[PDB]
Amino acid sequence: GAGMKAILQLILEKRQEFEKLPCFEFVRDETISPEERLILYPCIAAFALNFRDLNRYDYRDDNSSDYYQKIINIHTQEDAKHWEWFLNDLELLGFDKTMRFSEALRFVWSDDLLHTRRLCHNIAVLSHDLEPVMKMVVIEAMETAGLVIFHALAKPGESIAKATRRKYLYVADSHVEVETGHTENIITILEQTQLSSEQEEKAKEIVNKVFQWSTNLIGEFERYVKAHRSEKAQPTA
Amino acid sequence: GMKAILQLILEKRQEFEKLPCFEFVRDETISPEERLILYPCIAAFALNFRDLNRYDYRDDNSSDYYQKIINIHTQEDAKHWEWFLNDLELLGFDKTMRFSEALRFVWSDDLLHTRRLCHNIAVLSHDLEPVMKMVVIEAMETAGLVIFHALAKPGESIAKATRRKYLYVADSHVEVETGENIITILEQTQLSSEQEEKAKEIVNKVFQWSTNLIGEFERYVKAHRSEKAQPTA
Ligand SMILES: N[C@@H](Cc1c[nH]c2ccccc12)C(=O)O
Ligand SMILES: N[C@@H](Cc1c[nH]c2ccccc12)C(=O)O
Ligand SMILES: [Fe+2]
Ligand SMILES: [Fe+2]
Ligand code: NI
Ligand code: NI
Ligand code: NI
Ligand code: NI
Ligand code: NI
Repeated sequence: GAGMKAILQLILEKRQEFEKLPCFEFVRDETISPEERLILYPCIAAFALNFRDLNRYDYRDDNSSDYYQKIINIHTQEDAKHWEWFLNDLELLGFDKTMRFSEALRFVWSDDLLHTRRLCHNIAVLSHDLEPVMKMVVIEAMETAGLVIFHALAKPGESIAKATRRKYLYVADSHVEVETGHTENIITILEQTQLSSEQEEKAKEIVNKVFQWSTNLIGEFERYVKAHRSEKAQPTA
Repeated sequence: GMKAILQLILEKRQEFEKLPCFEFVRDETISPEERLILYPCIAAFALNFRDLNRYDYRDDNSSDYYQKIINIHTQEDAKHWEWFLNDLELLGFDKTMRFSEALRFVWSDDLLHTRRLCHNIAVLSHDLEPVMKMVVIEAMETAGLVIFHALAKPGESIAKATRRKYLYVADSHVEVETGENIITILEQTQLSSEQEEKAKEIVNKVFQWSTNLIGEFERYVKAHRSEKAQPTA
């Protein structure tokens, strides 16, 4: 229908806005050392394990016989493994520092990482009463934002991986490629689905919110970078 | 109506109070440092509870009478996370560790129910009218008073033995938590049939999620029997 085609087109329009945010200009700027462009990496601590939990406990319904939910379960199973990759690159980048337990807690629950820490919370709340087809729209919008972020972060990440001869897993092309997926992708199923008028309206609200919340997270990354521009990652060769 | 909902909260409290974790915590034949082995588990909850109170309960864009008094109470409850960080240091649990060891601790599969308690309350609360939010908050505060009445027993024993001011596992926390109140307003309120059935669901959920957290605290103590508090004189 024109319903589903309007939804997928809205995700494209939001993606095109989202790709142009200042953070991503900065992350992509090869005239700044990759070490300085990845100074935002530790901020991901407020999101990456929350995302694991979103996939394990909010998206997944192991019991459902529903066609759409079974496809979600398969995809979420894989997407919930990426937090280990985050902790891998956290160490390689020199950001796995020894600190007091309270300093780690005060960092994650920083007022400067509120939108970062609440992105998966907001998605869980949006998703609580959605039928599987509508969760698929949530996941497609959220994955579209994710691919923009990690396509950008993989640029300095692959520069450091090549130079230090270390295998990066999270800020790395392998993450982008595995995430994109190539049994069927959600975007294939969505292209074969028609939405009611209510569903079409709910899908608009979903795409708008997922992109607004993702932009709020990126906003906090930009302000963290501004506060740390004299600092850099310290990868070991 | 309400009377039935206030009576279920007291029934749930009397059941909750009997959990094996609370018998362990109140056992004065066990050193208080051993009974507060569970204290660092509170890291997965205390700052989430701050956020629940700042962001999920509170609505700074409402004019409703019930929502106004909620906002007031959530203001005070949102300050106790600093007391948690105070007592963490006093008990010798503010350990130097890798950032990743802190993250792997809070996001432990053994603290799933502890970490998801506030999340579960936010999902439960997000579409509730304010009177029903008051029911969530009253049940939650009833469960919290059982826990902190028990924790303050070994807390105040260490506080006196070491002459340090404890703030979280301490009588002062139990006293300000308790001290117009929400219960006053609920006693004077008439629940429709539909609100009555939902208030029942809220009170059952708040106490089941709280029991699940307490279960994880008990399993933690058994899996870390060495890692007793190390307060200093
Ligand atoms: N790929 C990310 C998850 C992710 C999906 N969508 C996002 C949007 C914003 C930030 C992160 C994400 C990870 O493995 O952790
Ligand atoms: N008083 C607790 C909060 C609390 C209320 N109800 C609870 C139930 C379980 C655990 C904690 C709580 C604090 O300041 O952190
Ligand atoms: Fe990922
Ligand atoms: Fe409290
Ligand atoms: Ni996938
Ligand atoms: Ni392939
Ligand atoms: Ni109060
Ligand atoms: Ni809702
Ligand atoms: Ni352990």
